[PDB]
Amino acid sequence: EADCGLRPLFEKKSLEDKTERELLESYIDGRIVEGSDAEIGMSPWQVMLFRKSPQELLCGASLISDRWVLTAAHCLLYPPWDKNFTENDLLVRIGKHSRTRYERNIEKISMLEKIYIHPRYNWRENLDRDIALMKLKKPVAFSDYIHPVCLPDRETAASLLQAGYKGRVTGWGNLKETWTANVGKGQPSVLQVVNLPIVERPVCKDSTRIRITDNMFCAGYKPDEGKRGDACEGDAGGPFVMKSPFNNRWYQMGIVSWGEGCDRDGKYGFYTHVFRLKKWIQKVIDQFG
Repeated sequence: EADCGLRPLFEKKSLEDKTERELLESYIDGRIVEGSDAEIGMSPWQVMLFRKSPQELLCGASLISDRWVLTAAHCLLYPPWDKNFTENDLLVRIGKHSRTRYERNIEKISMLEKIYIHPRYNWRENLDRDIALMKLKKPVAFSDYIHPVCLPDRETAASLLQAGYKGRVTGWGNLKETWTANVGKGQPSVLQVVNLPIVERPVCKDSTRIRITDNMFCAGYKPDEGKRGDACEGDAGGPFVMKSPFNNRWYQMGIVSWGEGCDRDGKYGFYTHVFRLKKWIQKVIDQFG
């Protein structure tokens, strides 16, 4: 993807968003509250996986080219919950900021041609290879609000995905909505952004009963600080992104995965490691586009 990861309303316009410098510096402020309303056009690869009937937000996703959308497999297929969505059940909504308003002349609604789930996706013993691709029926036109994210290459994967570096999750709080014990305050009105540090793998593992496979990584703050920046702000299947200081581009390093730990503890988010599964992603795009 030639133009990926450069945002029309930011990089292309010589503007920076309110916290990208903090990401690039790996800076963790002493402040408590990290989550906030996203700025317009800040995440133009953001996608809503929407149910046709009844009309509801199912999951998040990301735009990786004019015909391809990336998401988590469990958003589409989870047999223990009698979950199996077919192409005809779903729509994708691209270019959105408002959670609920139809954003006429800004958002685009696309139909699905075909769903592809990782052949080695596992839900039986534990969740693993939690990744899926969706091919759109028609190419989406890019705009100021609609633009694809980059996927990492080998060297970008190794240099960016390190403990203590900071990434970013954006979404409409679908993870919290799915997994919350109690609906306190509702879902957010507007796309949300939170920056989160990558966590050391042994620290992740000791925090949870859920198995952290090698195809997963984790991000978030130590329970110690009373921080109100939370992974739950993202949507299952949505993007975890990092900006490269090498080429100024945004790369999707992770996919928001299983959210069972979005009760209380201040707990780490789990993400599918995108580069580890890239051989499959690239094969599908290259062969079945």
